[PDB]
Amino acid sequence: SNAMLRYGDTEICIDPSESVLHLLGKKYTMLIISVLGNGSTRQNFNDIRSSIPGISSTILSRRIKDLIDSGLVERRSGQITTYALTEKGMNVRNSLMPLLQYISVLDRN
Amino acid sequence: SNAMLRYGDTEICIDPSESVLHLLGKKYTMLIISVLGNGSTRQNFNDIRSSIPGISSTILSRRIKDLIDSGLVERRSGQITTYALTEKGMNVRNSLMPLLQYISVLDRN
Repeated sequence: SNAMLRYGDTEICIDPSESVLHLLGKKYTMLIISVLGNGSTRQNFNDIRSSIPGISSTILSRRIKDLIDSGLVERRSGQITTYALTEKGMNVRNSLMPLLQYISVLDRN
Repeated sequence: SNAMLRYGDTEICIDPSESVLHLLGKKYTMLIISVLGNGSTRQNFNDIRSSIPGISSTILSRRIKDLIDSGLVERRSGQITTYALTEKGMNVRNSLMPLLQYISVLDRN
């Protein structure tokens, strides 16, 4: 059974028990997606962790795995190991930024 | 300390330890905001709960309180008790819908 959400002339169908929304909601996931689209270069694990105040290596690693499994992030193992958003991950980030922008406005009051 | 997220020519500042992002990420919160903007009439508690597969009364009540406290939802106590988004809650919903739309696309593969 699904939640049906009005969006203009359309309804969006989400299954709360099976949706990538679950992953997206877990602490840090939206921030990981957001930072992976910062700067000009693939980032290593330390770059990512340093960019998110307070995230543990364990949580970062667990979220990265779930993100790779969900097809939103990929790891490149070269002479260094780096991470980047896939086309799908970049699409998510694109829809995320206006939400985060407004959140920042709310956080100011 | 803050996460700084690139958004076009701007950077969005989010404090991961103090942001309404925390609430927004908790299970069901985005779905509660979304359903509160469905239909044509203020909804009662049962209307809301019935619209989100599997949410418990306890979780729904706890999220509604946090949403009221954060200024995104208000309760009207009249001959019946109903809930609606505030101007701020509707702004959140507005930024949320494209994200949820794309999530639904991802859920299909």
